[PDB]
Amino acid sequence: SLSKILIAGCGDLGLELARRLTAQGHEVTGLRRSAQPMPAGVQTLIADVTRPDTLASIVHLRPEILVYCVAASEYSLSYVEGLRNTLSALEGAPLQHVFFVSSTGVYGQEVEEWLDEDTPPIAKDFSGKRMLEAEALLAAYSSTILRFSGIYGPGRLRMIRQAQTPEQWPARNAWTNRIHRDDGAAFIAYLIQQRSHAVPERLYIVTDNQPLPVHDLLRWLADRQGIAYPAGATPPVQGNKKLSNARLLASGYQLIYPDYVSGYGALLAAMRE
Repeated sequence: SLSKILIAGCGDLGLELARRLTAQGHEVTGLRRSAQPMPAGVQTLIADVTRPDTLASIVHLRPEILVYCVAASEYSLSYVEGLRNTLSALEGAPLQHVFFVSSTGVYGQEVEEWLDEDTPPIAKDFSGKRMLEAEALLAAYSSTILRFSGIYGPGRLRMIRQAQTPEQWPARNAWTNRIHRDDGAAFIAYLIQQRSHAVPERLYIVTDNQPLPVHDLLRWLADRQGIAYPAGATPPVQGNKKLSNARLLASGYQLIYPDYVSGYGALLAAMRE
């Protein structure tokens, strides 16, 4: 039978993942907070991953797959706690794999280089350190850590809005890395479809094909929205890093939005009604 899936964390990524997995025939349940309204038709329960006493029901779901999105939502208190509590509460479930949504922010090194999963991350802030601490736990589990770059998509249109106001553009012209919400969800669904037969890797960077300096993205977005700014050189390109998605491409997954031109092209078209 198709694997039963528990998605812990029902933000936009978890909801889009649930939609795809349900369409493919899986039994999917989410774990959300009470202040998080759900769209009609999604199956969830309310619990608090930081409070073990609210997690006593989840083992009855008997998931074969856990997708844990909470630490990623938290990234955007300790993160490892919530994951530890959730795994402990699943003692007794027929759990075969854990997919953990992490962040490329764990790569705190700033380099004018391409980094990949072989590059050791040097965390430079509390969020990165907490994320690597949450990751570390999974060493004993059959698992895949997914370090997502910056998610964009419906309801994550900050770059589109910022592009409308060139006086508010950042002084530093750093590299930016992104993944569209629907590719992040579809890649996890793809790995779930593959898990039984093409065993997933323990770690992927989940990012699209084209990092770019933030000013190039802002100008491209400004150009397509009729936003005026002065012609001329952008600030020197410096800061952050470039992230390679070579391993994601080698899995056979096909990006829906290979680069910002495709993804932001679609979002501009949709927001216009």
